[PDB]
Amino acid sequence: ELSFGARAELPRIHPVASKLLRLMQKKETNLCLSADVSLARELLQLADALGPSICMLKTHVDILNDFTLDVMKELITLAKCHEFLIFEDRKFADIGNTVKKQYEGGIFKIASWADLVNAHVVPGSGVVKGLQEVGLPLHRGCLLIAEMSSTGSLATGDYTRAAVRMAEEHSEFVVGFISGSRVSMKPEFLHLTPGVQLEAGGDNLGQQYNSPQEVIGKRGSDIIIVGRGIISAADRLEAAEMYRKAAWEAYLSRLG
Amino acid sequence: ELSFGARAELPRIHPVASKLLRLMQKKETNLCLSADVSLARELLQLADALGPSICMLKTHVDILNDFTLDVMKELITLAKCHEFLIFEDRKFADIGNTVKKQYEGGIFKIASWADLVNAHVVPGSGVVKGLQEVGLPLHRGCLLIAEMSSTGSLATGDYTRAAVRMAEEHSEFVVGFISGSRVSMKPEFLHLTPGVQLEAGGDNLGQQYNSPQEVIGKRGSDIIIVGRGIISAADRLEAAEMYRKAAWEAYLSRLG
Ligand SMILES: NC(=S)c1cc(=O)[nH]c(=O)n1[C@@H]1O[C@H](COP(=O)(O)O)[C@@H](O)[C@H]1O
Ligand SMILES: NC(=S)c1cc(=O)[nH]c(=O)n1[C@@H]1O[C@H](COP(=O)(O)O)[C@@H](O)[C@H]1O
Ligand code: PRO
Ligand code: PRO
Repeated sequence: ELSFGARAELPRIHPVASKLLRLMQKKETNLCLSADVSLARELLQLADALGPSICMLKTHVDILNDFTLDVMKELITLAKCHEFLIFEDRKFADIGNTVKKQYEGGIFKIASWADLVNAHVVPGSGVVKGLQEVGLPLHRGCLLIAEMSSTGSLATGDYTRAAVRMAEEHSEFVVGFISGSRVSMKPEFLHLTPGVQLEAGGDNLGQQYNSPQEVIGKRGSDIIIVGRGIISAADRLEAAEMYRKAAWEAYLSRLG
Repeated sequence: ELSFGARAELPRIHPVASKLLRLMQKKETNLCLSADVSLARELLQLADALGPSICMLKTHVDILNDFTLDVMKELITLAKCHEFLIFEDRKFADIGNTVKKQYEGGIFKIASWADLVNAHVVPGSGVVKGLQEVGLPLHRGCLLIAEMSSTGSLATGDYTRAAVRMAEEHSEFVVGFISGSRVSMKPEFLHLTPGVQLEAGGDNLGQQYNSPQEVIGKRGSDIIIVGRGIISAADRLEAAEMYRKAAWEAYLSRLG
């Protein structure tokens, strides 16, 4: 097993994965903030204050009540200042012809500001081929949803294996996974894991939580994605630091 | 097998399904236009001209370059005038807590104007439970994606069976499926089938086409969803009429 800094230099590394792995190693963070907020001001205040603690900020542009492209300009300024990537959690999930238009166009112009997006693999590889027609010219990357954290997830067994094959066959654009565990044996791929809290439990709508130690240390993932464990806390900076230190130490201990 | 008009009266029918089945029978149309356009003016001009020919207009609000809620007000006026439902093809596809916010909120306020939305079943039943917390109070309906038209689709076998079970267990909100065929034996559920053209073929990004006769007549679906077969034609009204007559006669012949 290689450090994040060494993985950043692998021959087959994607440039977006390399940038991410280098800033993870530099900043000692493998935390992705899930900024599930409805106000641009709260999104930007979280990005500014927590930027030093995170490798990545995951957005849901479609729940911002006051989305504009200027908000995303201000977010990019903070991402460059504090050195983190922007990941729009769009879950592209249809035929290639449709997702190509959804990625480039409409009011959000996601490809113009998102370093990373994700896709469900259920439509077959056309979902990746369509996105890559927009994303490759713009030097973007994509994550494939290989496993899900929620009760009754169908992203298991042969579905997960199909996601891994699709990623490994589209390595010029696919840089990793949303997963609960290491699913690819190839170190060039990032594993990002949502469904993470320090305390045991879940929510009222099928979310299930595992700890940073469990998902980074035992399950071999690279990055934790944390929403409410941070966002609902009073001091979101302290909460982000607790999650960062948990995920980072779990990574160091596994690396040995 | 019951006519659309008789299915509209079934004891367990959802009110949105009943409204749809009644206007299908009244207008002799089982055609859903896939209005995959980037200009509000083109969306509204298609909705006005093709409204009499369609039971439903399927939107992708996120590819409209000039989306506003006023555009959706104008679309509702046309839907009421010409009697068709509005189906936003949002493909909700995450944990219940997230999709609840995506359905109600952000710039699109989808629940405020969409009679129908759809969801992928990959997250497990929490995707339906989250959407229904917004959709049930607003008397809306949902379609579950049980099969997909594209090459390499993973919506097969046990995945399709899980979608059918999830629909049948959430009948207060789920009114049917996106599928290639009849997948539920319960006549209260609608089957809507995309990947439809009069001519054989596909696209360059994994879309595959079957004819209205094949999917309504042989595969037992209720409604065809047609995009480019209409949208790319010079005379979109004539094209819509050809697809309407094809789907309607296939339905009549199967009913006997
Ligand atoms: N789309 C992805 S990254 C995803 C996949 C998954 O399996 N489980 C997921 O919780 N997520 C997302 O991660 C976030 C988890 O938030 P929280 O439960 O920590 O508050 C949320 O935005 C959800 O949409
Ligand atoms: N999301 C759904 S309804 C879907 C599921 C599926 O399996 N195949 C799909 O083509 N669709 C959608 O139907 C439309 C087909 O357009 P066309 O190929 O007729 O031009 C398009 O908007 C696509 O996103
Ligand atoms: O010097 C560095 O940071 C990188 C890490 C692995 C080797 N070179
Ligand atoms: O009269 C009608 O239109 C409906 C159709 C089935 C029975 N009643």
